Amino acid sequence: SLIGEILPLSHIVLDMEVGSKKRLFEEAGLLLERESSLSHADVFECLFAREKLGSTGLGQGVAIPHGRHAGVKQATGAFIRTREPVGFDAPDGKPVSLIFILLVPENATGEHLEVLSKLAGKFSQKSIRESLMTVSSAEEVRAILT
Repeated sequence: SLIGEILPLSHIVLDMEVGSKKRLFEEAGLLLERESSLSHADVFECLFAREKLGSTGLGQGVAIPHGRHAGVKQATGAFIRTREPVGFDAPDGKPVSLIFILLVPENATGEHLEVLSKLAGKFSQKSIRESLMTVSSAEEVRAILT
């Protein structure tokens, strides 16, 4: 529901050429920059402070990098489809091509676990991951993710 107001078409990338996970994270800071009240450097540190604890990869080419910060007052996200898979240090050893990033304010945690939990559910389905890997438009991506 709120996933829709959090993922506009302007926050979706369909064919990003990226070589490293570090690179992927830098590009994310840029996408979520300022519209989150934070500089891309701060958005980056926030996502990496968490990735530090361990890979946010869910297994099977999917991942959900995320972070919280007192400066964020409204949840915001983005979706990335890589041209080539990226070594994500995932739980099953396979690289990732589908990345959903989420930046949340530091307040309504419980509600956030909901968004993450629901998303993971969608990603656990083979046919959903297969669609996200073939659809041509960003609108199709949104339709599937919602």
